[PDB]
Amino acid sequence: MKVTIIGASGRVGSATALLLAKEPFMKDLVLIGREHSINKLEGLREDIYDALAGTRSDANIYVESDENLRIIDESDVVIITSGVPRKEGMSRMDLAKTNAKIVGKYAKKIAEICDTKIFVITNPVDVMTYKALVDSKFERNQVFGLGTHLDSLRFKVAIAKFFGVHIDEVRTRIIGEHGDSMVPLLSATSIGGIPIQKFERFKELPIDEIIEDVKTKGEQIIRFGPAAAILNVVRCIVNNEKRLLTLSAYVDGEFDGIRDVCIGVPVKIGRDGIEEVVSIELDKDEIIAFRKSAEIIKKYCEEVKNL
Amino acid sequence: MKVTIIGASGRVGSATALLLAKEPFMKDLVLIGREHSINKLEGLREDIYDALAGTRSDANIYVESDENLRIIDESDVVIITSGVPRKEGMSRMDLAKTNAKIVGKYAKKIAEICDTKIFVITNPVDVMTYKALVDSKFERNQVFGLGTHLDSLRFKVAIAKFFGVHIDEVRTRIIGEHGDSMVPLLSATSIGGIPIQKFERFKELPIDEIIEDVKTKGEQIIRFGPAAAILNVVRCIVNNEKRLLTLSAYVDGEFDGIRDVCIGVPVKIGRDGIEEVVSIELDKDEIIAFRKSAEIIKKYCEEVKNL
Ligand SMILES: NC(=O)c1ccc[n+]([C@@H]2O[C@H](COP(=O)([O-])OP(=O)(O)OC[C@@H]3O[C@@H](n4cnc5c(N)ncnc54)[C@H](OP(=O)(O)O)[C@@H]3O)[C@@H](O)[C@H]2O)c1
Ligand SMILES: NC(=O)c1ccc[n+]([C@@H]2O[C@H](COP(=O)([O-])OP(=O)(O)OC[C@@H]3O[C@@H](n4cnc5c(N)ncnc54)[C@H](OP(=O)(O)O)[C@@H]3O)[C@@H](O)[C@H]2O)c1
Repeated sequence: MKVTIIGASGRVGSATALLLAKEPFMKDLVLIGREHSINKLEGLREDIYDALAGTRSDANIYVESDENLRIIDESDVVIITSGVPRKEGMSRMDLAKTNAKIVGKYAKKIAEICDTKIFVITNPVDVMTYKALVDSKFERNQVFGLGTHLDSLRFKVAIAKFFGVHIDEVRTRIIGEHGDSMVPLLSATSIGGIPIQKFERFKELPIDEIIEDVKTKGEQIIRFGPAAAILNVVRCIVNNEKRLLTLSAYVDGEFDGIRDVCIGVPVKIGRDGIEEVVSIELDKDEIIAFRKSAEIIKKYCEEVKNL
Repeated sequence: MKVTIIGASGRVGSATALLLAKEPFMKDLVLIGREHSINKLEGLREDIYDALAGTRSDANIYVESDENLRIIDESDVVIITSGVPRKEGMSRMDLAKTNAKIVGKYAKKIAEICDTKIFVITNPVDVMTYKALVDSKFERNQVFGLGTHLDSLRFKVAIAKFFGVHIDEVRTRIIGEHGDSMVPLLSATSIGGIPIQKFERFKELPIDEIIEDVKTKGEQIIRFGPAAAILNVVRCIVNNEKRLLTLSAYVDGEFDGIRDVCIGVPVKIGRDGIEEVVSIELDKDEIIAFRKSAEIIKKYCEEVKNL
């Protein structure tokens, strides 16, 4: 497999690089950064080679600037983590427009070289995925974003802890915006396969407290972080696993009254990327909240669309 | 951990012995058989020691006849696999009474030595678990049987195959008798956490064909067999995992209109054995079928109770 990471010089990009390099299916790993980052990337490559020393890995690591993307040709997946993180003093719209220009430029440049899958990590992820889809002109199954995948895993841990059951027995998910308008799907939450609604303890679940925790600490490491979540999706693709993850994907009516937007939703993932957006009936409160979330995201998409 | 297997000279007993010996938590493994089986058991112990050669395992393997069970003292769990298998030409009642005398004698002899947990594998498992509970006079959380645990795993594989999703995304179970009166719990079957009823494909699920397969091939190896299923439960106990498996356990009203019988049911398993029988509302057809199944089992229990 060949993977390119644009934004490898950053925190999440460098962590992801280290994890991917250790994978048996990894053949060619391309690390892209701006010209002023080459020295740092060369340092990262040496660190990776040291970590791989002793093993029989035959993976090649490349370091290149973003001036000429010829090197990304034939990549199975291109991960974009370039972008300015949560600014201490700025609005989400300024963040959206600022990163829209970064992700959009890379999406357009990638498409000039080859057809491939784009995995967007830069925030606001749902909006950046949409912008990447628009500027690349790729098919809807080829562009997606981390979305609420890690948020849903965090929620899983919280529920398992509350019921006192093994983590494996809990399957849940959060859809919508990877932000304050996320929607926990209690109608699609099972414990040992049993609907969570069928437990008397469900009545005492601190849903509000738990969600508050996911909204503010959702991108933090779980005592497993963003890097591990990204590897999870990459493995699902190269191994054609067919899992029903929750990622930022393009929707066009799968959920009545929701179209022309990218937003966290259940999808079946495989070697062909988003092989399908799984549409199911939601409960009254969930659909209302989901529409609300989609409306918030649609506004940002409309504002960065032409940038 | 210390485990005793009574019936280790048999097919499932010997396979289980081999698997358990390789576990890191295994300290003392006791193999019990009738006097005429000692040579075969000594041969099995040599085979196990050969398999363990090269590793740094510090497990001790003991071979003893069933004349003096002093050796089982302090066992964390005693697995009983002794019994006559499905006779080519005989009724289930004859099988029940015949094995009732075997399992019951061992349950009584074990209780004379120490208090411990008894894991019953001999068929009819639901009836043999009940007989072991009655003759040992142990608490209801200390005696249980494999039940429909492996049947439920087989059902899981069939459903995952039909929907074309990763095995991990499917959680289901079958309750009732480990026999022809088993009851698949579609109301407690989720795909990616989503109720199976919410999929359009659910309408075309060959439930009848699949169940027929589980009823006749349920004890066969899955391309994972009985031995692996037993290790699964043992690991759940020693590691206090808190999984919601489906085992043969004593029920006393957890499911309205069902008591004084051992039958496959959802239970939370931990270091203390059956820490609780999970009672939940079943759909109309499931409860009717479950009561039917319990009535069939109750008849056998009443007939072997005093043996
Ligand atoms: N969804 C999630 O779970 C999640 C988690 C963590 C982070 N993120 C997001 O992903 C992005 C990166 O996070 P981070 O913590 O890794 O930040 P960061 O490490 O401090 O830096 C990211 C890095 O951003 C690139 N960059 C910055 N401005 C650029 C520009 N104008 N043009 C091209 N590249 C530019 C950098 O390139 P140079 O070094 O070349 O300047 C560098 O690769 C952020 O938008 C953040 O919100 C999302
Ligand atoms: N629930 C499941 O998934 C499952 C799967 C497989 C088997 N089983 C059940 O477990 C039992 C064993 O199966 P199997 O295939 O292992 O049969 P088997 O191998 O051919 O023999 C079992 C062995 O049974 C013992 N035994 C037989 N008659 C005995 C008696 N009168 N007193 C004491 N021990 C006696 C044997 O002792 P000696 O060698 O000392 O004579 C020996 O340990 C059967 O009842 C079978 O139905 C259940």
